[PDB]
Amino acid sequence: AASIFAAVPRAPPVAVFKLTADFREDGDSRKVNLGVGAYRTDEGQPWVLPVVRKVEQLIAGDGSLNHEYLPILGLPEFRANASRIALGDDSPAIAQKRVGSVQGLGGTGALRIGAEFLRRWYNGNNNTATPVYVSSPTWENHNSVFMDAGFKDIRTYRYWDAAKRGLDLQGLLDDMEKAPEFSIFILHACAHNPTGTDPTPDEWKQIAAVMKRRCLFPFFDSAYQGFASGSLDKDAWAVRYFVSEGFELFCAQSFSKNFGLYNERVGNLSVVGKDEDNVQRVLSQMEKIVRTTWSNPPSQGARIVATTLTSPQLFAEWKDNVKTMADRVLLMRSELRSRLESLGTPGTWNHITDQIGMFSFTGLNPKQVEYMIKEKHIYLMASGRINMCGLTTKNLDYVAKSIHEAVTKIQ
Amino acid sequence: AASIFAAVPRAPPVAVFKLTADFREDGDSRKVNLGVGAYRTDEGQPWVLPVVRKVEQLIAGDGSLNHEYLPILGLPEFRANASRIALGDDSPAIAQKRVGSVQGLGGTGALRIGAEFLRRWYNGNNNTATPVYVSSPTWENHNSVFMDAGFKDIRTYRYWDAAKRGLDLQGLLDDMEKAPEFSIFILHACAHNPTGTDPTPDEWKQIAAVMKRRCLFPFFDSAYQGFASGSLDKDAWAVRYFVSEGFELFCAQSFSKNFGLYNERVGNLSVVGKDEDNVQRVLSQMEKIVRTTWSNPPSQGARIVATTLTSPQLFAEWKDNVKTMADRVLLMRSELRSRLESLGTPGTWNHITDQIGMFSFTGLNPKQVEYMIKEKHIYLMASGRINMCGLTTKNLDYVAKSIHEAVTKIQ
Ligand SMILES: *Cc1c(COP(=O)(O)O)cnc(C)c1O
Ligand SMILES: *Cc1c(COP(=O)(O)O)cnc(C)c1O
Repeated sequence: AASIFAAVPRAPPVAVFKLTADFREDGDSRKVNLGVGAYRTDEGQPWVLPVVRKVEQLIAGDGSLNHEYLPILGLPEFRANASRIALGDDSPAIAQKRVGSVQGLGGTGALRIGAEFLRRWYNGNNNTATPVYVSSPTWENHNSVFMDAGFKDIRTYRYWDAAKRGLDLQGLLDDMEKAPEFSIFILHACAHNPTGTDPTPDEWKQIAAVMKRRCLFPFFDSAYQGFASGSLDKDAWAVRYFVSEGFELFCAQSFSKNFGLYNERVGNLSVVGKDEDNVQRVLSQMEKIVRTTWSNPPSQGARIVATTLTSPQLFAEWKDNVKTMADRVLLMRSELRSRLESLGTPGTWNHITDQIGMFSFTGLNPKQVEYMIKEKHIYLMASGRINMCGLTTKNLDYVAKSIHEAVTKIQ
Repeated sequence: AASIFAAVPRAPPVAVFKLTADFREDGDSRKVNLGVGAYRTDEGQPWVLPVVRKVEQLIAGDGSLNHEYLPILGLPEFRANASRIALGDDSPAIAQKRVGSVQGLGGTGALRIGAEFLRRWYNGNNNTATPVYVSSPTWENHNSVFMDAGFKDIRTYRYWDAAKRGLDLQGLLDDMEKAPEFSIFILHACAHNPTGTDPTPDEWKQIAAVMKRRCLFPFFDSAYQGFASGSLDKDAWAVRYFVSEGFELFCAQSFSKNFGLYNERVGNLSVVGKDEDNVQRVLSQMEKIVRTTWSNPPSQGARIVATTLTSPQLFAEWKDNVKTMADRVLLMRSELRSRLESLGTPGTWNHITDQIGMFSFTGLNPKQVEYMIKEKHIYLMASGRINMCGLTTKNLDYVAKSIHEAVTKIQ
């Protein structure tokens, strides 16, 4: 008769990916992709890390590997090593056998499993009322992941100060001071998406004081370790500080960007609990959650990461590759800002060099963004967020001039 | 003090996987792993298919490949081809452009995405009361996946007849007759897990007639296409019959077993709708579901499959590899019937031979199973379910004997 799907509404496509598709089909020779948060070389091309290519060849020559199911929680070598990189080899948590790790389908999969676990066993039993706090603004998928896992009350914490083009520390702390005890806070470890604005170590200490006092739960999202500053240790400062202060916490780690393994979906969920027994019990429940979601994780991506992290020579080469990407972005920040300034572009552009990681929050309004896209063929998010990795020595002038036109002629 | 996880109970581990862990840990030299549904050669080792081996080399040498994110719904070439394999090249549904595909994390991931979709948009909006029927017995994860998706009413339809050692057609039909309109039925496409007993085509026509009249929803679970008989076309008959009968349905395909790609998590969810518009709207919603689960799927496994399916030469080789596996199972069944029979062991064993796929529902009760596990050192499911691929020309009698004992001694 009528289709059983007759009343199913058409949902719009996920914005960031649609932006990419639009860009790919555009035939204008001046096109620039500043949308999705992916790394690009100075030639504007994707970059498979040299260390990755190397491990890929190793893997392919190893006739000893098979394709049998991995354990539900994931590849052991991968899990242990991933958590070690996030927390540091000398972590008190590792020494005390207080850390558990669950392999996830990229950083998103790790966040999802963590959300699912909390909804069922944290702050009660099947308590969907625990508030979940996200930054204002934050990566779109945070809200969605938490709502799909079952949470009903998602709130925001002050973060970006548009007027000042910086961190609204006072409002952030105020929102935390008034958050009900046990509330869940989604925190970006470093390289905030989409602002690029991070708290300084001194500000992080203020944040942790409130959270400890009010028993707020720190759920870190770490998708850019290394990418931010070129240093794995500096980039993990916040996470390690919380661990050292004695918090129990979760850390969703992605290897999509730091390893350039986007399409292999490699992530890890680190669980830091009070003791060994508690983490083991958490893990046992997470195994049940994974079982009904993806059953067990894929191996290719995890094996590349595990091989790299366990070999001293490969590990050193990976660190170099990561620093190459971070340095490139630094260069682009400096270069764009300079151009904008010399062009006499209205406003202040120091946020361009103050910001960290892949993104910069430009301040462009929606009509100004439309202009960039429709007229200049420069693809960026509606929020005015730009991916600095899309910038090259060859397209810098064009982009800086386009921004100048947008601020001046669209106003 | 007092961890936030203090009261989180220790969950029992996933049975099948636990069984493999124990096995590996066991020291007895008579060790037989008759648990997990994974193929093994006559030498009792995992088998990476030759075609997979070839494609893996092909991939590794292709320098044009990159690791940029795949579209949310999956690798286009994989999507198209996978559905083609399930429905047939000449499928009118494919010709009418009324088939949609979503790449999933193994067959489990495909089932999960389908379940999440149904719960939100089928038979009303967010109608968690729609009954979901699973066979008696079935693959344990069926219940778990649907419950996790939000469904509260999971029922069973009669299936196995312990007395006749076959399909209880009358009970099954009766269960369908009494099922409320619009109920969801989880159907095994072929090689029923765990009984190995499938309806014949005429029995399938009878099942379909009742489903059609009562508007029952067919949710096919296709994890063994090519294993029930060694022929991909034979094994897909029932799904294709339903399509030809005009049904709207879902088919969750797994490539874990037929490609031996267990650890690369390659699956596909095929959606068959009344027309293109309907399938397009369904897919738009599936995109949002995938976004919050794994974001986008991994590439390795899907690339292997797509490459295989798109090359006539590789495709023919794959078909040969699949037949090798099927034939080897037929041999073991043939044989078993022999040792048991010829060796004066009581009962009717034409079920071992009438049973199709990896599993045989033996008959061993819990204690015989325990007998078999603790003294003998033959690991198998608690149900009496044996994995034929565990048998070999050199472990044979030691296993038949064992069963002879359990049916003699310990019963
Ligand atoms: C990229 C990103 C993720 C998701 O990473 P995947 O590995 O692609 O799932 C999560 N959080 C933030 C802040 C990200 O930038
Ligand atoms: C193996 C299997 C699945 C799921 O397979 P994966 O690809 O491992 O997720 C689903 N259903 C049945 C009946 C199976 O045997």
